[PDB]
Amino acid sequence: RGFYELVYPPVDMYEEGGYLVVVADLAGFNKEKIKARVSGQNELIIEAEREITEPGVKYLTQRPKYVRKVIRLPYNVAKDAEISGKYENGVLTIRIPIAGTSVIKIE
Amino acid sequence: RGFYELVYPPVDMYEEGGYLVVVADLAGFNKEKIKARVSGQNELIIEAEREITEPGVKYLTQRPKYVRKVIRLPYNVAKDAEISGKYENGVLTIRIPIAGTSVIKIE
Amino acid sequence: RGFYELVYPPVDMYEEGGYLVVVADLAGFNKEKIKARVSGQNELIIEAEREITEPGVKYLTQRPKYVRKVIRLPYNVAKDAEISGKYENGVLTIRIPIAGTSVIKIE
Amino acid sequence: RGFYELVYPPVDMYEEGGYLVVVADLAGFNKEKIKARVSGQNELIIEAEREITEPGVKYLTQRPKYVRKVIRLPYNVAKDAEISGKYENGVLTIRIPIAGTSVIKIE
Amino acid sequence: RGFYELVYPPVDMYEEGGYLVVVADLAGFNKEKIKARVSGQNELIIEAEREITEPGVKYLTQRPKYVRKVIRLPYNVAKDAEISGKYENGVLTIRIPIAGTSVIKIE
Amino acid sequence: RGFYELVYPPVDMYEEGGYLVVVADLAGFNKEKIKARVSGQNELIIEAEREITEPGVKYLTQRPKYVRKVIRLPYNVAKDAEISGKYENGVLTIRIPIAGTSVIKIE
Amino acid sequence: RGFYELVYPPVDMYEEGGYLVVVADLAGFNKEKIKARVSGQNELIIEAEREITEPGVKYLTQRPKYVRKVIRLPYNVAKDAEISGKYENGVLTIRIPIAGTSVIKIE
Amino acid sequence: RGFYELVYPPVDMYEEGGYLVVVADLAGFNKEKIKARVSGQNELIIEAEREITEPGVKYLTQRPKYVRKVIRLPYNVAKDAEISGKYENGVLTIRIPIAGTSVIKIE
Amino acid sequence: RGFYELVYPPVDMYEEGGYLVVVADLAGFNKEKIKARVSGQNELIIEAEREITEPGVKYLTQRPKYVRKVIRLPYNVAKDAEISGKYENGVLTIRIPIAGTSVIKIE
Amino acid sequence: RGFYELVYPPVDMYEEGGYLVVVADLAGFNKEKIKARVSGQNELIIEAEREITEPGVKYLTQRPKYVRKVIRLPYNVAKDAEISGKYENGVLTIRIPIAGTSVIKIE
Amino acid sequence: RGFYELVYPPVDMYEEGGYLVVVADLAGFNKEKIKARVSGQNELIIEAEREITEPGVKYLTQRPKYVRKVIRLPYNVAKDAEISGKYENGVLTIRIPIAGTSVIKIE
Amino acid sequence: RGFYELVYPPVDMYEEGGYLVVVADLAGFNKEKIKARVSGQNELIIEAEREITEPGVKYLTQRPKYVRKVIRLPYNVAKDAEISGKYENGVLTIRIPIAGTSVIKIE
Amino acid sequence: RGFYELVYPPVDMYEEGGYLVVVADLAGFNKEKIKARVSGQNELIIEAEREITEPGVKYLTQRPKYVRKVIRLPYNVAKDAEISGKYENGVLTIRIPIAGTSVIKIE
Amino acid sequence: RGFYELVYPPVDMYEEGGYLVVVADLAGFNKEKIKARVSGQNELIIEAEREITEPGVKYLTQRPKYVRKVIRLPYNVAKDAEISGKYENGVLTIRIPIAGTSVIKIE
Amino acid sequence: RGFYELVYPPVDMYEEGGYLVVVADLAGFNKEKIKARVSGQNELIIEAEREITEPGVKYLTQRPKYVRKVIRLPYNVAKDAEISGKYENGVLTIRIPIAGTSVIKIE
Amino acid sequence: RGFYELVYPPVDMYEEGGYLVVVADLAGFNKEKIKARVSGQNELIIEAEREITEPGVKYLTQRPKYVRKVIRLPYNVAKDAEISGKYENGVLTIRIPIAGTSVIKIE
Amino acid sequence: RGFYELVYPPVDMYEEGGYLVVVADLAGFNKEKIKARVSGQNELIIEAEREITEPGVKYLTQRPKYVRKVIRLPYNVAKDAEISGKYENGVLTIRIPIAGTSVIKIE
Amino acid sequence: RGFYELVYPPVDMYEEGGYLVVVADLAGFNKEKIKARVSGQNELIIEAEREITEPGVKYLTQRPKYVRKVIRLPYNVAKDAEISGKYENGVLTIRIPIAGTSVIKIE
Amino acid sequence: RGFYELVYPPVDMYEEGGYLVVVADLAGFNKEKIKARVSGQNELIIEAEREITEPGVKYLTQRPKYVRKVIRLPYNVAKDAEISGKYENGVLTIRIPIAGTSVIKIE
Repeated sequence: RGFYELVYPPVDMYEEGGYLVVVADLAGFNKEKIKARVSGQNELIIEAEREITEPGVKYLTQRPKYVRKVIRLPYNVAKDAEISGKYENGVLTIRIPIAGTSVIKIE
Repeated sequence: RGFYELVYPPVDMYEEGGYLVVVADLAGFNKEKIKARVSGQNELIIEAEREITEPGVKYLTQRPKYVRKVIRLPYNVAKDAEISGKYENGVLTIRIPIAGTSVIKIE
Repeated sequence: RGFYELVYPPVDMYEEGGYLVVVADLAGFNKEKIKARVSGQNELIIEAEREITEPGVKYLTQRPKYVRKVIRLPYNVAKDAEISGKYENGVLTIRIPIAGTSVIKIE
Repeated sequence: RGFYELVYPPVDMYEEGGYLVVVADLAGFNKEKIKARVSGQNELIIEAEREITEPGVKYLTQRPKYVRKVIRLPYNVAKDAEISGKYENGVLTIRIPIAGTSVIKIE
Repeated sequence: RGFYELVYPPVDMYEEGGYLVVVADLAGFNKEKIKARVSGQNELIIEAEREITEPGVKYLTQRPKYVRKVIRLPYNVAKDAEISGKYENGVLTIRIPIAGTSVIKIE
Repeated sequence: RGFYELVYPPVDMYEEGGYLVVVADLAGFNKEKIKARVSGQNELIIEAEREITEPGVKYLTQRPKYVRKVIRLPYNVAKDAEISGKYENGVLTIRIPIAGTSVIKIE
Repeated sequence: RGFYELVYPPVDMYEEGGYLVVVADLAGFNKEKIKARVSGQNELIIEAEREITEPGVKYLTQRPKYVRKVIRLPYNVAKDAEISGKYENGVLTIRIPIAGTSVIKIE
Repeated sequence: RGFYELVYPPVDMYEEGGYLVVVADLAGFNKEKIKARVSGQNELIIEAEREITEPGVKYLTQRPKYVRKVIRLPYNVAKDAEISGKYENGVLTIRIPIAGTSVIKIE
Repeated sequence: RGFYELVYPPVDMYEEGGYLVVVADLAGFNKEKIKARVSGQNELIIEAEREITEPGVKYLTQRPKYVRKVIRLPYNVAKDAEISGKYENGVLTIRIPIAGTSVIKIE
Repeated sequence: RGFYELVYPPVDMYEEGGYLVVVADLAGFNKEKIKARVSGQNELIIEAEREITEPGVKYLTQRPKYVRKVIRLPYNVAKDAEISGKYENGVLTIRIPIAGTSVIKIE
Repeated sequence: RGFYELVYPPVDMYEEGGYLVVVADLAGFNKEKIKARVSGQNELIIEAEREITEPGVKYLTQRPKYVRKVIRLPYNVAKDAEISGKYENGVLTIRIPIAGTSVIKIE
Repeated sequence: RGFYELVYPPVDMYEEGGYLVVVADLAGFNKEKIKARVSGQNELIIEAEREITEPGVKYLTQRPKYVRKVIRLPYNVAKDAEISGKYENGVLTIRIPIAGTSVIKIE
Repeated sequence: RGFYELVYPPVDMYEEGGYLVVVADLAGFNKEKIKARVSGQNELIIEAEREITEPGVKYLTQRPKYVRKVIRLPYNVAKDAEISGKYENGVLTIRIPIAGTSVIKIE
Repeated sequence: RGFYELVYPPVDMYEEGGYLVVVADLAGFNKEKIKARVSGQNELIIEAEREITEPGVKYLTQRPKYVRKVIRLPYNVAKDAEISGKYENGVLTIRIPIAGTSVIKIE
Repeated sequence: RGFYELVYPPVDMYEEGGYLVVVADLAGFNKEKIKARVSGQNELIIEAEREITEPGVKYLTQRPKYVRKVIRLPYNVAKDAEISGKYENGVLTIRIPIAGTSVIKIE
Repeated sequence: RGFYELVYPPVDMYEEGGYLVVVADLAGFNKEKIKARVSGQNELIIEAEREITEPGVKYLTQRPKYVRKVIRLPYNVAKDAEISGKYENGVLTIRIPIAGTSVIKIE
Repeated sequence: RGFYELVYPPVDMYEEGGYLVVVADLAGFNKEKIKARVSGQNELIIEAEREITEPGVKYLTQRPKYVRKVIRLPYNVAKDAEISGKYENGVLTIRIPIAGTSVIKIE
Repeated sequence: RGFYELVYPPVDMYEEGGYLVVVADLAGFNKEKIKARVSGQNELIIEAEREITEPGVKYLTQRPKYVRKVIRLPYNVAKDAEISGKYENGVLTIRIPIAGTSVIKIE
Repeated sequence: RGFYELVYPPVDMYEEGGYLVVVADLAGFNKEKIKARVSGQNELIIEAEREITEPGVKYLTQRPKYVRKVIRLPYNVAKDAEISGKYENGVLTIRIPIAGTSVIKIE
């Protein structure tokens, strides 16, 4: 519950041949109580929450219940398809359709 | 791979009726390639590593492959039993025997 | 009329099962001379004004006649329905339709 | 519940022909759960409280349940009459008897 | 030609019963060599230029030939009508249609 | 009415073959309600005023009604002739006789 | 590979009678391995990459393999036509359709 | 024409088995209007120039016409052979003879 | 005997339905050698003293023999009744009559 | 509950002829809900907790429910005997065996 | 054309038995394109200009085309005679009549 | 004789088709009492001196009798020919042979 | 003999499958006049010394005769075996037994 | 009794062929009222005290009665033998057994 | 030999019924190789020296061989008698005659 | 691989009766993969490289693979003879001919 | 006993026709337990002491028992006569003989 | 031996009709143990050394045994003749041939 | 003549078995035009002067003609004997009688 209500989550993204994709850890949290979403086509949406109220002595439980950090998207995508999301062992990865009419005249 | 080779993992500990215990996230990493350890009875030992080399475009993969942070123990325990460790969905929790002859004369 | 032409109003918002909602005080001001509006779907609009010109001695009337403070919205909503607004005893609350196709693939 | 447990209420006072008077907003709060008081004749007394515990998502409910700010009186009044107080739509106004033997010899 | 290539023009705007309007000086410059425009519905567009090359001694001609300063709009308007612009004696004023479905539920 | 009761007008001057001259903008203001003057032969005199009291909503009318800025003259002129002044479209220009016995012995 | 992974490329743009245009160097890089794109109609998109791994001694190869710098557009254009791009000898120039209904009422 | 009359060109050098070599970009500029040179055997000489005078609106043409930056040589070479220079697509590369009697007694 | 001749005692107060009350620790000190008092009706009074002269080696006896800290009262009380005081196990609590004619006209 | 969750407890220690001893206040807390302990032979261990949740008006209850502060021991002792502890009226004193083979060769 | 548009010219003045005089360098500039003048009787006036537009490579031409620096006069002189000026080899000297009724009663 | 024993002379150089050249003012000083020189082929040499001892009142004769400032040469020249120097009206210009085997392989 | 009596030696360590190991330079010094040691199982021990008294002119002999720098060990080892040390060509490497009962319960 | 209750004693130590040893002044104090000790094998223990209460006028008696300063040991020794200590004329020196199995494999 | 060639010796002085006296430590140094003296009647004189050249390993021998610090005298004495000096166990005390005609007219 | 890519190597130089000489450590690196050189007669040249890529756990391998630091020479030497170099056990020493016509007229 | 062991006494001196004199307060202190003196002829001597050990509660007894401050004399006097001293009601004044051969040749 | 190993020698040079010359003190040092030299034609060479090891008490012997300070030459000279050097009574002066072909074309 | 009119001369002093002595350089100055002296018995006296008026070009003659720096004496001497002074080759040394009744009672 430390300053960690801001610091998390982990940043990770790249590209899958027409799939921008994303990655970030999510341990000890069902693939149900999690929430996905859509926003302006060029922004991030992350919410969800569990509850591990400090039990015994409670020393330095610098571990929250839910955090959030927006991060506008590079060149957007094509808001209409399906937000292909997933999760397993923590790997809370996704998928991006990625518009084809991107790389116009190069020559 | 950002300054995240220091910042992670998540801090979380308390007590289980004679079991100090611990908690910290571990997503996308087998309960095998993980390593536990013993050290002076009042310190921390954490290592292990996977490998998700940045695939496609690689934007800001501020997500390492392995990190570590030592944290001496309160009043130690009783180094002799078994380092009751575990893991599932990220929850890389443990168990502490906790010595019985702790709270001496109070009155 | 103090630096209060910036400081007010009070911040308060949450969620009503598909209704983002809002709250904020509005004392001594009719539910007529108030103004609502629409803007970019992800921003705030607040105007209106009364007039309590300092009467007698006028000591430190640090209380304005009208203020305003924009605050872009989380993930917008679905600009088309009706800006369900209200007011009574000061409670200048509202309602938000909130799009249903929000939380896409979680698993 | 933000730093607003100090910032509010609104400052407003003047004079009503022998009635110093006062003004300050009070929205969403009965004219019952409100409290008035007397103190040394040249100070302020304000207390009371409701309870709008953050409902749903709870974003930035920077709106307390009860605040207070003392402000000594100019030249006091004549502690004996009745603290003519009132309230409606937020306007939590009052009345001051104001002593008659104030402006002594001027010429 | 001083730091004046940034400082000018003069800020002035208000409202005309459903017409946001604007004002700003424009001396020594035809109502032809001036340029108007449209942009994101919530931003400003100002360009145009003349040429009074310093003649004789040229002392401190801190007066440019053309300047520009963007200023996003309050709540936009309704980009479709005509950018009712004008000019005379310098008064480079305009007109704004202003959408009617602005002030929704007040009560 | 912003800090613009100081910043304006625009600086512009040079020379017209024995006519130092001057230039500065003047939009939305008659060539009547304008005032000229004489002063010590090496200083500036500028006054006049109109009145565009903020109409509707009044946002940021950072445009005064009258400003002034003195600026001593280079080598003065020959206070006796006529302060050849003018105005049209804003261009509030003038004319300077300029003394002939200026450039004395050069060789 | 110096701080040059940010510093480059060269800024250059102007206008071609209804064609905003752009310019910027691109030496030692095919007109194939380059990438163009579309984004929010008022932003920049630049990616592409080669590979000149430091050969011999490798002294101060402060020259990257690929860089990027976004720069929102003035007043956008009309996203629908073709991103008329090109390249030769480094000159990585383009073309902009530029909407005609730009300069509305001037008089 | 920005502070770019200093910042450019790009730094790049290494070794070609007895050929120190060099690299740096040169787009939009003939392999004729370019100039090479010799100097003290341990310094740099770079000059040349084209001319793309800002055409239309001219926004931020932070792109010069000619720049220069000296950089003494490591251990010089053997000033006598030929300054094997070249150019194509921007790659303005060169060649260095490199003296053979360099690495004297090592053992 | 450290900077603790100022730092102590512990702050604690609230209300007992017409009894403002107080709380603050008092260990190793008799309920006799303690002193209570009255002062202006809106201030604090605390004195008393024992004596534990550093015995043996005397390391960091950062523990005084007597301290004091004044804290004016909110709205005073009704100086006339009895300063209902007490003490046991350290708990040096008290009682306040609290005037009844406090909360005047609320409506 | 002020910064007092650190500041307390009071420091006091000396020696009792082969008994280092300790002293520190403990008011309003049973000699049962207190906790003692052993740690590395040269450190401190202090925990326990009650609960006096602010009752009525709650002004400045700058008094915690539980605090802790470690302070390594001088030359340790001889961890094996019994942590002779006690408590009464707040006086939470202890006892130390103190090894006899301390003061070796002096002459 | 460096900061030299201020720094120059050279300061030099003294006295010639009733002739204050002046001195200052003037190379590469005709005794025709130079300008002299009169001003308030206690100030300086210096203007003129040639033109040596940087020819070839233009390295650091820190040499202007025209500069000016005012320097009020000691006790003035007697504005009426002739500004006895001259020039040769750069030496742009002058002459001052100097009033005779200067040194009044000394004894 | 002010800080001018450093500040002067005036910087000016360029190129004359195979003649780097130089320029710098020299007033009130013969084309004899001046000194030229040679130095390392890439440095400057300037000395000489007259004498204008402050005559009369001597006010602020911030004008030296002789100064000097070194400025290494770009790429040197070909030390062997004649330091083609000159002077007239102040203009203390020169000439440089400039080596022909300068611009080696460009293509 | 410069600040180098602290700066050296070179840091280098890793792991050899159950052998933590170490590395650090040691030139111009016999594999005899060197000293190894044991210390608390989690610290470093380095001493030894030669002697190269500055011979001739002695310029900047910023080279000591002996240095030392402690660096506690990660998790210690198992102090009992033999401090398997060595040396050749400078390479002053070692070997560590490394306890086997290190990585306890992982799953 | 000046800041001298920290500053003293004097530091002095070296080695006696397998006897680390120590040195430090001790004037005006018996070889009886002095104390020696054992601690963790790698730390220092120093206590003892006389008493020279300032007699007459007492000027700047910056001379304490007892001081202490810990200084962990290099590589410890072999806690078991006898703390060979002494004292005479002030010289409060000692003796260290020093373990023989220190300098392991050097070659 | 650290900064201890200044810091030492210990300050200590008072009065012995007509004997100002002095005190200071002197360990490990004969009552022969010490030096006393006389100076201006109101200043200090301290010199002497032994020699304990660092023997073995020499760690931090922050202990000099000789130091000195002057300290003028209060009201001097009566330079004529004998500088009654002594020493034993370190105590290097002295004696002062002290003039009798000191305390003149008090009443 | 720490900041050690600069810090190293060790400085050491003197003189050998007509041989300036040099010294600097070189452990773990063949007398083959090292490189020597000549440069301007008054500078340094040092390059070469091995490769000890961090093996196991890789803790703080603050040891590079190759470093370099230039240091102009005192009075040079006489570039023509042979750069008498060597190496053994790390000792990467050299030899300097040293010109004989150095110490000219002394008397 | 506050910082008053320095601040006091009061400065006061002047002249009595050949008697420099002095003045300063001395309350609550006999004209016996006071001390006078002689020193270098140009310095001050002040000592004496009583004893008012804080009695009851002892609040802020910022009043010492004895203080002293030296202040060299202007031009001394003639050390030989009698230190004419006195005291009464606090006034601890004195007398100075003052040498007659002071004011030598004036004309 | 103070910071004097940098500060000395004394700077002194001028010109002897085609003999630049030099001057600097040299006391207590033979005209034999002194050294002269040649270097790049435009730099300084100064070495030599005696030895006056502090004899008796050694107070502040801020007088070295040998110092050096380089100072490149104005325009060099003509390296070939003889370094005409000398010395007597300290005066360690010299002589410079000075090239004749220095002052080229002046007119 | 630089800041050298303070910096010089060289500090050097010690002792000659009852002869404090002194040393300092004195080049280029007769053993006649030098001045010695006596002062308060505990201060320094140094004056004398030659004259080497900068001859030729005069570059940086940072060498004065005479300097002086006082330095009170340790414990004075015995002002009565003869100021045994000398000089030769610069060495301007002296001699001190040194009082015998210096080192009084040591034991």
